[PDB]
Amino acid sequence: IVGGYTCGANTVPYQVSLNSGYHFCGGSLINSQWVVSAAHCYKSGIQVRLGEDNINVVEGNEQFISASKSIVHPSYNSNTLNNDIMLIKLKSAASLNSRVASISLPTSCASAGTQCLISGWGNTKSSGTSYPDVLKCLKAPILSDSSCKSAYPGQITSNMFCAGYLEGGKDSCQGDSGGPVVCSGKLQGIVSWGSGCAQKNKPGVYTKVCNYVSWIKQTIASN
Ligand SMILES: N=C(N)c1ccc(O)c(Oc2cc(C(=O)O)cc(Oc3cccc(-c4ncc[nH]4)c3)n2)c1
Ligand SMILES: [Ca+2]
Ligand SMILES: [Ca+2]
Repeated sequence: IVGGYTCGANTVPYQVSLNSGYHFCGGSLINSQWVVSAAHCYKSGIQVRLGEDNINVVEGNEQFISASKSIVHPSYNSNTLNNDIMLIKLKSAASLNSRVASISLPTSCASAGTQCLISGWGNTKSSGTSYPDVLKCLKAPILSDSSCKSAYPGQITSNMFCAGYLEGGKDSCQGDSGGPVVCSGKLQGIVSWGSGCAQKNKPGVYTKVCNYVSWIKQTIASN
């Protein structure tokens, strides 16, 4: 996250860190046994870290649980990043408390202009590299589809939305992938891709969650 602020320990209780010996992607807890992340974050041997603030310090409210099953969306296309969403089932149920909570699925899509909260442990520099140890937050509006498509001709599908600022300076970035985009209390997006970070006229691109609720609900119920 570029140009955001320190969230504060456990202010985003549904935020998950995917670890394979190090942090490599964010995720969202949707219930005691399931996590939603981006398909491009798929790896074998994932450990889900819940209740995290500083990812390099054991602060006391963490739960570390291995993944038993990973399910990449059936139509995920690694070339276009169309349908960039995956579900991760935990080995054992997480213990929900004030620091570890689930986020609800939307009952409808959100309008352009709606303010969202994006969070992650990704790079905080526009051009350069600096990774934070603590969770970073950013408030950003969903952009009109026409501005999204104008920034990335021929690359935006109906399963994607842009959020951010056209003027640059504030965005998600490498390390934030798979992380939540919450608008009006519902998970509306997943950090997917971009062109650089916080660059002018290059907003962040996010998986549009509202198109996947029946797939999510049906998949979890059968696994
Ligand atoms: N500014 C952001 N909001 C943002 C969010 C997450 C990131 O990881 C990110 O940074 C990057 C970094 C690269 C890279 O170094 O190769 C690729 C990428 O997008 C890709 C990667 C792979 C494919 C594509 C692609 N294919 C066709 C459309 N887009 C884009 N995103 C930026
Ligand atoms: Ca801390
Ligand atoms: Ca920690």
